[PDB]
Amino acid sequence: SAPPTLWSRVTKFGSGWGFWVSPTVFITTTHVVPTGVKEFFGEPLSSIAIHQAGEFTQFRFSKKMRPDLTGMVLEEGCPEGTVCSVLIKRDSGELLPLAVRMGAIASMRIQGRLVHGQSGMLLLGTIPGDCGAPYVHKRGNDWVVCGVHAAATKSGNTVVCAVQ
Amino acid sequence: SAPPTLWSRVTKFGSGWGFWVSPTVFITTTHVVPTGVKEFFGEPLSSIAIHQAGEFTQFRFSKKMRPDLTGMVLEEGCPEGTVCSVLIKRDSGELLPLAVRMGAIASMRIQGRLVHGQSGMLLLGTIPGDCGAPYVHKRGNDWVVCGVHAAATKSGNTVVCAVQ
Ligand SMILES: CCOC(=O)CC[C@H](C[C@@H]1CCNC1=O)NC(=O)[C@@H](CC(=O)[C@@H](NC(=O)c1cc(C)on1)C(C)C)Cc1ccc(F)cc1
Ligand SMILES: CCOC(=O)CC[C@H](C[C@@H]1CCNC1=O)NC(=O)[C@@H](CC(=O)[C@@H](NC(=O)c1cc(C)on1)C(C)C)Cc1ccc(F)cc1
Repeated sequence: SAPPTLWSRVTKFGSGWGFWVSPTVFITTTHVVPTGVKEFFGEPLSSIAIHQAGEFTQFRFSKKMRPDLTGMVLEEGCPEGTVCSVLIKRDSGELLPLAVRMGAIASMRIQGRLVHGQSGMLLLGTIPGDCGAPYVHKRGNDWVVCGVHAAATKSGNTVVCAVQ
Repeated sequence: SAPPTLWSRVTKFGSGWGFWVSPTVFITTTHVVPTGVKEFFGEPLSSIAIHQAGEFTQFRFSKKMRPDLTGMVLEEGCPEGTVCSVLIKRDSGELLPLAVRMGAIASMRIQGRLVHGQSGMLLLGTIPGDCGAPYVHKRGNDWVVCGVHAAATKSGNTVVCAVQ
């Protein structure tokens, strides 16, 4: 089970969620980012370092936004067969950790866009507001984040996280 | 260390917090409850059974609001000497559990009103926005909630939870 502090990194953002990797680094999927705004979390966009590609968006703020957190390891996906937890927060406050057996890392075309992602099989599914939720796993003594929720098939049995 | 599901019961409400004891029962303190609203969590006030006893307020909703939750043990305070955790969330999303060594249950005047509460000694103090946070402890294998945060002395050393 993921520690409470790890869940506390999952933050409402735009039309979904994002995740604090460190006091200054926030990750989410590109579709949930709000547009037509001049600030994120009260910080002007010109003050934020941004890397956005393949449906993965990373922000690095110029001040400590979550000084309570330790910077954790972000990896580009995980080994095939890893069982990740998708840390889904629902608007009720429910915490819904979904177990996913991860498959291949690949570039895919989803609704006409290039996603650099990893597919996995859900072990009762994700919904539109869940985009941005982190995929995490425990390696030895440390938690690792390796993607953010981006898509699922119509049946709902398969999910895709964007990776960086 | 409280599990994530226990933290997920801590819910922003009014000027502070409240706590889901069960899918239908929500507790908070009287001073946190907002006036001039027509709804709580989308439910009209007239559809909720609201019980106020001194500084303790409980809502019983007529629909399942948190059907993910099991109903837990709500006790009228705890044994003297128990070290509780007060499950405080701060505005950033930071989790700030505070340890409190509990003292006596009593009827005490706080700002002119006789409150049924349990005092304790904090072991980085509490702030106005923390009212309604739950006082919890683990008894054997089960977590127990025994009050909600209501007050603190000017010095900050003594806290009071309202009990029912
Ligand atoms: C701002 C709008 O976007 C959002 O709402 C983000 C939240 C939802 C979450 C989905 C929503 C439902 N269940 C879920 O888990 N995501 C999407 O809708 C994505 C599309 C799908 O999930 C589709 N899946 C595939 O095409 C698909 C193909 C494969 C493989 O896996 N999924 C449909 C389920 C809509 C949006 C998207 C489009 C192009 C991309 F580059 C990347 C993403
Ligand atoms: C609208 C106000 O609502 C709120 O903000 C609720 C949150 C704060 C949290 C305090 C705020 C600061 N640090 C804290 O932890 N609570 C209070 O302010 C309470 C008053 C006190 O804390 C006072 N304490 C005592 O009198 C007192 C006596 C003993 C014993 O312990 N505390 C003062 C700290 C203001 C409000 C109250 C009044 C009459 C009652 F029936 C019962 C409660």
